[PDB]
Amino acid sequence: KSSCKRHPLYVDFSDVGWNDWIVAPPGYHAFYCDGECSFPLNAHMNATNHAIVQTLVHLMNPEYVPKPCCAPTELSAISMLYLDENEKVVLKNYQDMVVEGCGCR
Amino acid sequence: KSSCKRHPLYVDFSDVGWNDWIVAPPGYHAFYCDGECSFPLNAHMNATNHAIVQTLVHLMNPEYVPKPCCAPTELSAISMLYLDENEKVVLKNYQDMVVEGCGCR
Ligand SMILES: *[C@@H]1O[C@H](CO)[C@@H](O[C@@H]2O[C@H](CO)[C@@H](O[C@@H]3O[C@H](CO[C@H]4O[C@H](CO)[C@@H](O)[C@H](O)[C@@H]4O)[C@@H](O)[C@H](O[C@H]4O[C@H](CO)[C@@H](O)[C@H](O)[C@@H]4O[C@H]4O[C@H](CO)[C@@H](O)[C@H](O)[C@@H]4O)[C@@H]3O)[C@H](O)[C@H]2NC(C)=O)[C@H](O)[C@H]1NC(C)=O
Ligand SMILES: *[C@@H]1O[C@H](CO)[C@@H](O)[C@H](O)[C@H]1NC(C)=O
Repeated sequence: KSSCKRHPLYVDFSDVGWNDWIVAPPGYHAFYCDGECSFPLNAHMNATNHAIVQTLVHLMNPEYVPKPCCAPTELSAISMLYLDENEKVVLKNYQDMVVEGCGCR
Repeated sequence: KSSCKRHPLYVDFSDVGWNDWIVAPPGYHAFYCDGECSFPLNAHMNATNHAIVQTLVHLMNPEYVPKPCCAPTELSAISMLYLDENEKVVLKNYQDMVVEGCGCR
């Protein structure tokens, strides 16, 4: 309904079933992208040139071409204590877990 | 309406109203991503760990959190001859123009 932005989402690992292997943390502030990517896209929309092109194409062909979508543009990692694929409990940074910024792609 | 994948698209510059500033090309093959991040039986959804976390959360709470989006994972550049600030034909390499591949983000 509204323009593309990041929304807050706590994820409990025991709800998703990741607590079989994740010892810490019990969950995390993963956040989620939502909102519209409508013409004209501003600097804050973190758009790609293709998202700007697709924006115009959808205006004239809304039946066949979708608008660009609101997806994470910057993801960060979280440090977690977990069971390895070698049966070892390790403290490693687990990539692409947290939304830092949203954008139109 | 269908499973996340890259689709073809030819963008004609006169149709988008850009024939005035882009001296060449007249258009190009931009492609677009479309489809639901449904994780089908005989397909490989390229997905970040966030998009996997968001999928799990969506399946357990569909009314609260939307599914991750079918966004471009790889984009490529195209070169264009455009009209300068001072009205002169200039060759510039336009980044993030062509969709090379799609995935769930
Ligand atoms: C288009 O894209 C941009 C770029 O991503 C985006 O704007 C970005 O907004 C985000 C927040 O939405 C900004 O993120 C914050 O930035 C600071 C920067 O910190 C510097 O200093 C320290 C110390 O060395 C370092 O951590 C860092 O390396 C920097 O040099 C961070 O301090 C913020 O961290 C907090 O939030 C994180 C998650 O985002 C947590 O992981 C973290 O532990 C921090 O928690 C604090 O705030 C939380 C709320 O976010 C809260 O949960 C806690 O209670 C706590 O108080 C954070 O990373 C980012 O830098 C912006 N970047 C720019 C370039 O402006 C735009 O929003 C986007 N467009 C759209 C449409 O979304
Ligand atoms: C997903 O896409 C990126 C960039 O196109 C690539 O580096 C990576 O190897 C891909 N992952 C899988 C599992 O196909």
